[PDB]
Amino acid sequence: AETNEITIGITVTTTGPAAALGIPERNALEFVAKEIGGHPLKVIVLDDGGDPTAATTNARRFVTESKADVIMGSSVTPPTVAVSNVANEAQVPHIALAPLPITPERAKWSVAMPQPIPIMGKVLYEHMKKNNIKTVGYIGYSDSYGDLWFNDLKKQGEAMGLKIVAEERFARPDTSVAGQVLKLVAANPDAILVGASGTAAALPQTSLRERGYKGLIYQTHGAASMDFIRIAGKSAEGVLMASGPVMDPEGQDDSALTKKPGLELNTAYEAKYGPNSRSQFAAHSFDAFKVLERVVPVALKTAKPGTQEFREAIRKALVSEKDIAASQGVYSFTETDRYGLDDRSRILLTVKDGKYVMVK
Ligand SMILES: O=C(O)/C=C/c1ccc(O)c(O)c1
Repeated sequence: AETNEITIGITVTTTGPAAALGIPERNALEFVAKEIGGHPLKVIVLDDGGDPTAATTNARRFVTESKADVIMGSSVTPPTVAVSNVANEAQVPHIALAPLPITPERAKWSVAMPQPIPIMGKVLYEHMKKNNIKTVGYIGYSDSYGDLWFNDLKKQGEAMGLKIVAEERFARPDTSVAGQVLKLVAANPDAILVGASGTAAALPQTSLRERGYKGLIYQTHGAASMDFIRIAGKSAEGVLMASGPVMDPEGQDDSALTKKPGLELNTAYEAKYGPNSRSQFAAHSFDAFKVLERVVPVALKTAKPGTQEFREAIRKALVSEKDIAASQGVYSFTETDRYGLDDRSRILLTVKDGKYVMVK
């Protein structure tokens, strides 16, 4: 088994609540390379509905039925963890499209495109300090994503002089967070960090304001699309939100390596879907292909697509190829840094009169 095409399996969430993340990821595939080194790319896209069991099945199908050289996904963290388990057992390179906890068992075959939590937390906690915030409450998912954030707030947050005074959790599918909001408003912190994503991110935003909270609200990069503003409406005003720089390529210097790729994606996306349809999420799948454009030609020098040797050559190329410019950042993976990002990979956003504005 050795082939002319390079086979890429993608599992993303295009049904259910997390479709707010996976649909732009799928849509961005219209604008990525169709061939690398003259080899056509065979891209198989499967929905997982956000479910780790479905993601596990899809990922294994890509290995066994499709003989994939690279697997990508998923849209949210629990199925992403599942994909990483399969990829590490099968020895297939995996580009994660949601943040996930890198452990030793996942590090060999997995890299991640979204900004790591600590890089995003740093920009949020610094703004807190600069705005005279001393006490902070947290509301987030009762799963690995909500844990990543809470654990960072506690470690980074306390170390630069923030006090956590309240912690509440909710489940992704929950339609109400009334109970949690009552306890947060009762604690009355200066600021609240919401550890959520997509549509669910807007539920604490609206409930907190409707319940009369008047402190600062901070949101994570999981919330970084126009849909958050659509859902939260006036309650989104003054929110502070971590995002990738693809949200504002126009505001970047021509010397930013992120600028040309951001403009390429946004011009394509917004030509089809309209002004200000850009998102954090479209950029991740687009950027995964930018990485492949760098690493696949290296692997082609020494190995045939469809072979374990090719999979191994991609794995080694991910670490040997430095400074891969993409829309969301400049990636330099190492054997221990599976995200490969630095300060060029984030900006801080606020919302003013219903639009995103960069906090300068
Ligand atoms: O819901 C989650 O599990 C996290 C989702 C998430 C968070 C940050 C990103 O950049 C992204 O594409 C997805």
